[PDB]
Amino acid sequence: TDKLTSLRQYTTVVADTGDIAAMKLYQPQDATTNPSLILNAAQIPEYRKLIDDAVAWAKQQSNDRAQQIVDATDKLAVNIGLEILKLVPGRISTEVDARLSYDTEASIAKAKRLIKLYNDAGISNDRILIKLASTWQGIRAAEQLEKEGINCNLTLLFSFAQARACAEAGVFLISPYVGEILDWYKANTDKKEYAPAEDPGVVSVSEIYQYYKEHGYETVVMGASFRNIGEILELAGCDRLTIAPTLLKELAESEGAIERKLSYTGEVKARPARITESEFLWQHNQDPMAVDKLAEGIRKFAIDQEKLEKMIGDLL
Repeated sequence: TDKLTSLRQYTTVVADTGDIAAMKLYQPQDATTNPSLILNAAQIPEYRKLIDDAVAWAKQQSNDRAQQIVDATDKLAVNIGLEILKLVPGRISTEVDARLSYDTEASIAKAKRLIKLYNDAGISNDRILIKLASTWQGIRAAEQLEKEGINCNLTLLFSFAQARACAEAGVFLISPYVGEILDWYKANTDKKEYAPAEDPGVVSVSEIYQYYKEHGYETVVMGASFRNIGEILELAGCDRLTIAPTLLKELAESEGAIERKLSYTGEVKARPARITESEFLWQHNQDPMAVDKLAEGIRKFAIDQEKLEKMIGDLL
């Protein structure tokens, strides 16, 4: 057998790409996009139809250039999601404009707007995850959105504070990061070689998974962002794992069954009082890796948003 097939016994496999070609090749349960992958996917010549559709659609909403840019960029990301939904039986994750990350009300509105576009194309909410950065503001947006029947994927999750607050908000899914935590440690410590079980992104996701199962939380744990297949196999058992095509290819080409690494066989323990905002801020900011990587990820995705708008502006 091969390591991809073996992994699927323990973990739901999700493809982290806007490339529909990968969905046919790997046949994942779900798919995830983010603003960088939408920008990359938007630049593939074969996707020009989706852009053109998005723009034509945008042009039939308003006569305002600034608004058309918004409508077209939203619609393009949803258009990509619809193509993926034709080829995957589960969820598509679509991420809000990252410039909204510290704004709860704007994030709630933007999530409702994307849900509306998806519903207008005949997709129910049970096939969509709206992706929001796991800042306090995004977590509060998610708590409200779930109550309104909108399922969320809380992403760029780096600190335990973030993990706990997402669990207590009752979010449908978390995407705790792995590879970018490895990046931070190599960059900020002497040690630049880790065995899989000591990879600090692996440690983080493993700890979060235990805290989640230990307290009976229903939020799905989906490890995300990988540097190597060693990291993935060390997280076999994770509810879901979203994996880039390059690493899906390496798993599929690797021979030999793997063991399940991540389990919780135990009692549902009682939950603490909920973390307050002040406690969350203290605790997140105790973690210098999370301080850096949350802020950075939001910055980079906002830049991708701006580039997408520059492309769309050039087509209006």
